[PDB]
Amino acid sequence: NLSSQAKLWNFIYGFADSLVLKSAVQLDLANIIHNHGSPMTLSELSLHLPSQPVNQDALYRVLRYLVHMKLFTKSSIDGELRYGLAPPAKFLVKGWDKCMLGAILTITDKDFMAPWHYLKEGILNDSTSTAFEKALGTNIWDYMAEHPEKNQLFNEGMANDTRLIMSALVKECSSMFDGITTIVDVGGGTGTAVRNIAKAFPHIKCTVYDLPHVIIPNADAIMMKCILHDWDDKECIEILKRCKDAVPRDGGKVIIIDIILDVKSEHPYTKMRLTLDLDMMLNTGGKERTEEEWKKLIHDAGYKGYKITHISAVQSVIEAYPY
Amino acid sequence: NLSSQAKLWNFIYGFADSLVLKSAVQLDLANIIHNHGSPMTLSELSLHLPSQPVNQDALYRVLRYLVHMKLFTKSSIDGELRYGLAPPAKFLVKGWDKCMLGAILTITDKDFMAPWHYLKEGILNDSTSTAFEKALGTNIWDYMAEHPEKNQLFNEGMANDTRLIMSALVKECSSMFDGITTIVDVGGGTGTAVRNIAKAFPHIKCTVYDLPHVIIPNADAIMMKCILHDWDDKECIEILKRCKDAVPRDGGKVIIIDIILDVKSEHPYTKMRLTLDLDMMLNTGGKERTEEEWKKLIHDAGYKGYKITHISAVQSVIEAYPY
Ligand SMILES: [K+]
Repeated sequence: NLSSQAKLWNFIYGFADSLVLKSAVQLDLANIIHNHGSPMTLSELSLHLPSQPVNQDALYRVLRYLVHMKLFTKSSIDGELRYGLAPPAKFLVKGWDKCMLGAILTITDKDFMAPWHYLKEGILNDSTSTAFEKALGTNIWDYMAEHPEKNQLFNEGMANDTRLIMSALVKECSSMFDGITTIVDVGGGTGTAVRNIAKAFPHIKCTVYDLPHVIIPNADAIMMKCILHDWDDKECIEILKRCKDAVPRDGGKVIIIDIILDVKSEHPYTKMRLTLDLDMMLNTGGKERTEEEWKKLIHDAGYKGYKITHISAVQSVIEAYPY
Repeated sequence: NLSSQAKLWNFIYGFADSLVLKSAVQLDLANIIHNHGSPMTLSELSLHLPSQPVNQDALYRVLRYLVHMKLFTKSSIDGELRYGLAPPAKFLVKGWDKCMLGAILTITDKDFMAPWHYLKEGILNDSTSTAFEKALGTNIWDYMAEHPEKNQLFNEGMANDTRLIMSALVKECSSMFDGITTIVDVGGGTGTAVRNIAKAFPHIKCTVYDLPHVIIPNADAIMMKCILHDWDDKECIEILKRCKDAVPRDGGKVIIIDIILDVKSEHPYTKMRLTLDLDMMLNTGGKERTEEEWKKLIHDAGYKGYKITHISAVQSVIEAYPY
């Protein structure tokens, strides 16, 4: 009756998955194999590696792990053992929008895992520093500046997540813009994000309004893409109150894009949605809300109701109705 | 069709499981709740914590994660939200042989996870240092000396694993000693381990023989408990050849206790067995062998055959037959 003990053992070693995968991305194993067009032997794979000579044995023991994770395949072809890609590894190949290689390099950076070791000090009072600041002795801004590459990759990461979010929005939720002729994108900075809407719906005038902050505009609809999960309840309701007055009684609305935590859910992203919240707490200081918490914010903002639409992304869409 | 992408996302964040669990052990959440005898509210649990005041919100968000991991329970009792222990958390309670709290504190120590960030340099040649030495700038011996507590816990850990191994051995595999009247425990140091055999089978004379090493004896059977996974093939076969000559043609045998890697296995410990091998490679420099590799060692030692017995432990038992 030891499946119980095994769950826990596997939870203890959950980091081994992260870090084996990290090495596979670092060594770019999946691309190399796909770019090869045919499954590669140990020595063939070895010779494609950045530096030489390679420790075949270490490479073999890591492959065995990747293969057991079911990300890579091991197959006997002729008298040779050849390694291919199991289906999940398509996200380990370059040259398509869902490539996760950057995400991986970022998330599994030793320094970016570091703050997760201060979960206990997050809970016990010592302090006002973020777990990040406690583990690295600087704030992220500073950190990113002193690590411009990590920063560049990180920005490209965020830019790419916005394309994917925006794209699922216009494609999956286009009906949400029916009747709309103007939209204000709050926190849309440059306007790259809203531009997806202007492009898909040329009949809609898209305005960006960033909020002053320390280091309104009228429309049929207001949009907030991943804004609110940064603001606490006070700010969220105020902004949500400004938005009410900015959109028309007759049909106006606010479209919110953010994670909806639902722990009682069997959706595959449930776990990751939870993880993003602890990550929020460790780094930014925001949180991800449950539907009940969204309900209450909206209710406390004087709104009539809301409708949640699920999309092919971590985040969800909340159409919040002011009148 | 995104279960594929979710596996990978969950693999990326596999470390979050390790580190949330780490905080739960650090805060000793499970014991406290069990010692309370009844499920506790946030504030009740908070007041039992080492230092004060506690960040209720951080504690709540970590609990939610633990509860989603199905280690803890969340239940509404009266008008209060109360947290209990899901079955896997029994291993998070003190006072029984299978308590895993020490294991957890050890394995999830930031410094002991550190070497897993050097998997890529394990593969690429720079160097002769262990991943451990590369991440901490010292060897373990030194390290342990400068961290006597971590060392004490670690030793107690190894001592406890030997009790459990030995105990499963005499209880599950007692028939393996039938007919045996003498046994030599190679690498049994003090003799604590073999003493389990002397105690269970008083009719057996138990000798310890440690091997000289830098910083034989005759018996019906020889025993090697977790010796061989440290020696490479050369040494393994030599030792296995000495053992042949030390035990009788008529029934003599060598009993090996060590992990048998079997990647094509649905046994719950398969993953962890793999993980222990990468851990070996990162720290000690040994490896864990597949049955085929054991077969070949034994075959190359001139043995007739072997029999594998599975026991309730990570390791397995190989009776290797010399004649
Ligand atoms: K780490």
